[PDB]
Amino acid sequence: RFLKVKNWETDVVLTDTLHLKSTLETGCTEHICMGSIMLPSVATKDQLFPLAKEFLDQYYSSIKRFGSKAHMDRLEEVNKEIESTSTYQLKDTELIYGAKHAWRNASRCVGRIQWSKLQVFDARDCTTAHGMFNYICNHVKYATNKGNLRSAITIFPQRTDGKHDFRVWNSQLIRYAGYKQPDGSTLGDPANVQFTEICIQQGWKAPRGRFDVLPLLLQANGNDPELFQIPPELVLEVPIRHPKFDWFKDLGLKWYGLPAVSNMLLEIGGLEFSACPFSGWYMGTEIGVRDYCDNSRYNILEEVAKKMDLDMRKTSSLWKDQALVEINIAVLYSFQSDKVTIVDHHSATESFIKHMENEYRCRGGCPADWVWIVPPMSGSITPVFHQEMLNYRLTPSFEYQPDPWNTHVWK
Ligand code: HEM
Ligand SMILES: CNCc1cncc(-c2cc(C)cc(N)n2)c1
Ligand SMILES: C[C@H](O)[C@H](O)[C@H]1CNc2nc(N)[nH]c(=O)c2N1
Ligand SMILES: [Zn+2]
Repeated sequence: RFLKVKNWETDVVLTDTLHLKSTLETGCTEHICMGSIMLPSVATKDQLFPLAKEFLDQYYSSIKRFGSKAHMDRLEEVNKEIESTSTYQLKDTELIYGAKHAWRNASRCVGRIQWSKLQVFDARDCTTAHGMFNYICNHVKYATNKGNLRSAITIFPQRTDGKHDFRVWNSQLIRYAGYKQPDGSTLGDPANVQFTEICIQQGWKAPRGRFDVLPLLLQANGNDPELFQIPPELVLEVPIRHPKFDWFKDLGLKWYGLPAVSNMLLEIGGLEFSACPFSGWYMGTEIGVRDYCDNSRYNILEEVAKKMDLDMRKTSSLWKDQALVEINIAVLYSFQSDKVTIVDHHSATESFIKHMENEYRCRGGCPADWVWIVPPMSGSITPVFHQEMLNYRLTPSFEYQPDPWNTHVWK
């Protein structure tokens, strides 16, 4: 009931009691484990006060004023507003606390050592998609900070009825376009081929190339979404060159500096923020391994093996592995030489072990998804591979949510 997690590289053990505060369900049962299932499984007023109370209790606990006068009054105050409105509004302080802890609780995030350094942009006074575009542009410019990337989150108005939803239809604020081809293949990013087509459906004029930044599709107050182009001076990009292979430039690769997830749902005190784009900085492997070498993404192991002079006939020549490493030395070196913040998977996973230590000490645990924390290359030479991790669902949290075009009642 007060479980132990072991590290099998250092023999360090830590005791988790934080999982006791866990509320939501994981997908696993006593007889089945779903730890590798990617996305395992209107809100009313009865359900809403426990969530408000549970959240307010931990917020007031956090400012070292649990159960004080200000707490019990805000408790009463929010209850009265859940009577009056069948919902309620967060204080600016509560919104920042909730957002920061939604990140802190993100068990799939290897970057949470930074969780308390999050810039929260309150966009709950937004009303149109144009306002969203403007808030998002300010977010992009801020979080980029000329390459000295700064983590940030912009929080659009909370869901009310359900048919009035603020949504960023993009899965990330900055993604490259994906166009299928007349010969059945794909240019750009195959992940975004549907979304690239939805933008064309809503009128986007596509410069059908590779690294064509997509336009924002922003839905405000449940209205049909509208297209907006992020001013290209706001989209910082890193040309990928290798520090050894001067044929790397001829590959002609580049990636954007700002990883900014825009399709998830922020839950705070039972309130649901359907549009809450949030950004940090990249870990090299996200670009160099997944974005570039996933079979259904850019799929570049092909050419990088070629220009390196590698035996590609035999599977066991590990030509794939060898070209994969050069690609990630190149992503890293390109970002570093440009002063664009990036972290390598060794430094990032070392910090997460350190972060885990701090969480178990001053918090009693750290929910963690091994399947997602372990980097997608060189897993066992990073320390998180050898670290047992308990996964559980704390709130405030970031949740997945349906793609908007599957759910939206158009017009
Ligand atoms: C500051 C530097 C950060 C680093 C190095 C980092 C690193 C990562 C990485 C590598 C992933 C895996 C993404 C994937 O494999 O698709 C991830 C997931 C995630 N990150 Fe962090 N991140 C950072 C900032 C943030 C911030 C600012 C937030 C929220 C405020 C956040 C919340 C999340 C969430 C919710 C996920 C899992 C959702 C998903 O992508 O499926 N991260 N992070
Ligand atoms: C399913 N996850 C989507 C995704 C794709 N690319 C990048 C990220 C990401 C997001 C953030 C905040 C930081 C980071 N270092 N990376 C998330
Ligand atoms: C099947 C498996 O759950 C799925 O491929 C997961 C594995 N671990 C991952 N880990 C990260 N960081 N990102 C991912 O997209 C995935 N995909
Ligand atoms: Zn399990």
